[PDB]
Amino acid sequence: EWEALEKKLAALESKVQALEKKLEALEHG
Amino acid sequence: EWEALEKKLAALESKVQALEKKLEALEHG
Amino acid sequence: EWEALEKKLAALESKVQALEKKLEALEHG
Ligand SMILES: [Cl-]
Ligand SMILES: [Cl-]
Ligand SMILES: [Cl-]
Ligand SMILES: [Zn+2]
Ligand SMILES: [Zn+2]
Ligand SMILES: [Zn+2]
Ligand SMILES: [Zn+2]
Repeated sequence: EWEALEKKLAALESKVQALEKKLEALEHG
Repeated sequence: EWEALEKKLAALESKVQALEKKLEALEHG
Repeated sequence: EWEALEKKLAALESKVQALEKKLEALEHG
């Protein structure tokens, strides 16, 4: 259970970073 | 508290999926 | 470890509010 919760948080952290990257590209590119 | 944390992570998941789909729309005009 | 997860979760909540707002702006030019 603990490992699943860490994995999910880690995955969410990567998804925000991907989304901010893409937003910046759309705004400025 | 564990259960509150899991709900919060599920909320966050629902919100980044929504935002991903929004960004996609923006990418296509 | 638990405390750290909670702080990371709060951080992420702030980040997705920020990105939600930014995306609302970009949607409207
Ligand atoms: Cl566990
Ligand atoms: Cl595309
Ligand atoms: Cl702890
Ligand atoms: Zn596509
Ligand atoms: Zn496409
Ligand atoms: Zn709106
Ligand atoms: Zn509008």
